[PDB]
Amino acid sequence: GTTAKQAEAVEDSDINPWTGQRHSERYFKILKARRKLPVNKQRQEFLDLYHNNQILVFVGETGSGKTTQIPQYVLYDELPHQTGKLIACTQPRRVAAMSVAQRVADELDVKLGEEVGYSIRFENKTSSKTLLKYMTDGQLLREAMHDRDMSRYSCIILDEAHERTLATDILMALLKQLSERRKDLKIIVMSATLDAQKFQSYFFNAPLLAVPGRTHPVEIFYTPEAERDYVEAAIRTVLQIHACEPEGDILLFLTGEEEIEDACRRISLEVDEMIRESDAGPMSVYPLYGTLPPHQQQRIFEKAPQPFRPGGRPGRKCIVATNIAETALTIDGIVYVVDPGFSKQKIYNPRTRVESLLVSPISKASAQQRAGRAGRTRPGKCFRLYTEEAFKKELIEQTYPEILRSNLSNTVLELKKLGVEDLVHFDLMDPPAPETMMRALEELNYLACLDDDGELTPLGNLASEFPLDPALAVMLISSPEFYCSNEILSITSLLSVPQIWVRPANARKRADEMKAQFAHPDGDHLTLLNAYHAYKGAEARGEDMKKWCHEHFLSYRHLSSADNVRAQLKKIMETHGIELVSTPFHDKNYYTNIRRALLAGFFMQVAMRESSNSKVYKTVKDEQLVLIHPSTTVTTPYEWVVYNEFVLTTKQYVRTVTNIRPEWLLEIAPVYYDLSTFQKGEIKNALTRVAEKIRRQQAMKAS
Ligand SMILES: Nc1ncnc2c1ncn2[C@@H]1O[C@H](COP(=O)(O)OP(=O)(O)O)[C@@H](O)[C@H]1O
Ligand code: BEF
Ligand SMILES: [Cl-]
Ligand SMILES: [Cl-]
Ligand SMILES: [Cl-]
Ligand SMILES: [Cl-]
Ligand SMILES: [Cl-]
Ligand SMILES: [Mg+2]
Repeated sequence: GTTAKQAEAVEDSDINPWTGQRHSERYFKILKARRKLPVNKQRQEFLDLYHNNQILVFVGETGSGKTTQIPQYVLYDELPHQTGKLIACTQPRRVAAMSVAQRVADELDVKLGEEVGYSIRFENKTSSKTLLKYMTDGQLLREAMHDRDMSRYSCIILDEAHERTLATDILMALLKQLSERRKDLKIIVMSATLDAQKFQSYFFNAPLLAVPGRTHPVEIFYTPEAERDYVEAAIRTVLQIHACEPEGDILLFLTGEEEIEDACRRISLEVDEMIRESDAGPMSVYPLYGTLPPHQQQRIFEKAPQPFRPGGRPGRKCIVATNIAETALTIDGIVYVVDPGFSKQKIYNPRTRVESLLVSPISKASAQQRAGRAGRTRPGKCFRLYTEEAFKKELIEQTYPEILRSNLSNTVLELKKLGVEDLVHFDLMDPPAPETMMRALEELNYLACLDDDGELTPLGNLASEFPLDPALAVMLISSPEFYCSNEILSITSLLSVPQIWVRPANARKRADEMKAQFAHPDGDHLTLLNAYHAYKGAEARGEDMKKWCHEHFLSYRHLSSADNVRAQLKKIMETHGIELVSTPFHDKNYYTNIRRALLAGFFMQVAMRESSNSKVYKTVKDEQLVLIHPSTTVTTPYEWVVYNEFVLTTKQYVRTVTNIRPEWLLEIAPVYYDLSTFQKGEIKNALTRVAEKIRRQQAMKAS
């Protein structure tokens, strides 16, 4: 219908065709620079491929013009169809969606929020005029829960699709299904660091449009030898650039909040020393991480300070960021990128069902994306703080997908809320193994989160609101029925983080002496509760909690994580009308209530002692032979125990163990422990004798 040549004549017009206003002089200066971008040379090739194909794979270099120009090309092409629909472009980070939408609003000569806008979690900067909306992929996924056919959008552009986050992979699977349902919906998948053929084959052998060329080069520099202290090498590199290199701002990639703020303190102190001793320029230092407020995140676009004198050494800006700034951003003024090659990446412990963060080496794709923050408006340089051979042989090509590094049972419940019926045949790009998916569906059905037809129950919908492994969420939801919901709230939070115990090899006797203060002989779960209670009591006394945790050989990081999780879980209970209850401590049933309440989440992790004096236990699930882990505080374990973690070393253990009574299993999980259909064996015979001894006693007193 409309060619690239026809659209360019409308772009050259004195009048804005979207608003009716006169085009500003800033618009024409930007348009002049935009047409020199590498993607503009293949605009008609894009439009021809967009007309004749439903799904398109787009590859071009960092800064070539993918995120800014391609949605504007679609916008000029899509308007005469009069659909009243929107164009969606998903960014990985909130700061990318806000920054790009402001830039494209300037490029279209419109006001941000009116014709170009953004939509993030707590801010919908859109209106009825909005035709192009940049957003996070999590925001589009939240919209798909209420609108499964994506009815507000005519084109959905999945940007930075190489990242393979949980939201990106799920969006790609939903949009692949929707493309067979909705032929009036276009899909564009783009990145600079993409496995193009893998993405093409996944999207029904979609065509590839590859744009070559760069606006400006990025020179890559490697170190001649490996260096362990990457923070020290990062700070040294930043100061060496400020002392010797010409004008240009620095972007430094670090891994977390505490590491960044400490490095920002160290860089500023050394800069203050270089100023008074060497006539160096001023350098402003900006931190950037996800927990920063957005107005303080936006400060990274501020101009570098002026030099101290005419002809003096240049003033400079140093941004110290996580991988929140790894992709999409155009920070004008940046010339230098420092890449230590590390990031906090999510791992999943399958034995504890705990997601946590681990400082890990980055992928080759991530290193190319970090370098691509330079070379956008001027030439750039990237200092990789690792050898060239380490780049070529030690870094993986792409980071492993998040769905294979996450709690799959949490993912299944979210997919049910998104309307996925068949989980076994849900076509993800890199699906989990069918045994792993069937294991998650089996556990969720036994936990009554999915019914026997696979459909979501009200308990499973409520459990999915909690940022927890679903067995922990079921235990928390069920805890008012055991009159100990305040203590289960604490235990659930502690079980959602890694273990708090710190036992260094040179001070293991002192660590055991501190642990014995919290030891409860009837359960490791109560020992965990005592340690958190002592942590909160010392915090209420105004004590240095980093010092307190160090002197008590506890992890301040995991304890403060659990305390922060406990506040989040307490809001969700109060929101959904779930009472916060405690039994008085001197009540005779105080501890038995908490040990009973554990079985509402963990009735499938139960072991029975084999003989009268044996140390060997047999698990209810899969009949494994185990010992009680020697780190337990349970000095005399009962015949029946509940456990948190299966441990496979040179011996097989169950860790985090609490004494239970076997009649509690029949009371709390009677469907799972239905003896009329239970698996035959020594475990069933023992539970049969327990049920018979209950029946013998109730028939006696009734007579
Ligand atoms: N905020 C901005 N300020 C100045 N120039 C910008 C800005 N955003 C984008 N540009 C220019 O437009 C180019 C293309 O940016 P963008 O479309 O985001 O690229 P891509 O997504 O392909 O990496 C940049 O390399 C730069 O030259
Ligand atoms: F590929 Be670009 F840097 F978003
Ligand atoms: Cl974000
Ligand atoms: Cl968001
Ligand atoms: Cl001074
Ligand atoms: Cl972050
Ligand atoms: Cl009950
Ligand atoms: Mg982009």
